[PDB]
Amino acid sequence: MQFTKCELSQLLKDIDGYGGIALPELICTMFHTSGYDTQAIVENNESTEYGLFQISNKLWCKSSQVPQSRNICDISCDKFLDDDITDDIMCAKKILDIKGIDYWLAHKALCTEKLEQWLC
Ligand SMILES: [Ca+2]
Repeated sequence: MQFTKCELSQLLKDIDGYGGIALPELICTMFHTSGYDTQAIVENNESTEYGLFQISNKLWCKSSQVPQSRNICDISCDKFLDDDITDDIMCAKKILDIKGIDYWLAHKALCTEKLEQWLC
């Protein structure tokens, strides 16, 4: 599923403030990693990040690439490529509670200040 920035801002209204993340920070990361496409994948040599929230199989979900993964979200990574971002949000909240905003922002400085362009 492909979303617009406004569609997605409405679906994610609830996660705003969760664990200290701001919705526009999220939308910034999403624009750059998926173009708001729930089927996006970003590959690294060892691991892969899936879907809108770019959730890694290194730790967070089960995938044949990384059979040793801790699978902290107790879910197949395939669920992060479907059209239902509900499970993705569940796992992103776990990420926020365990790792925090750094998961998305530590290496995406542009999405940590001057964020007016991400408002609907
Ligand atoms: Ca999903």
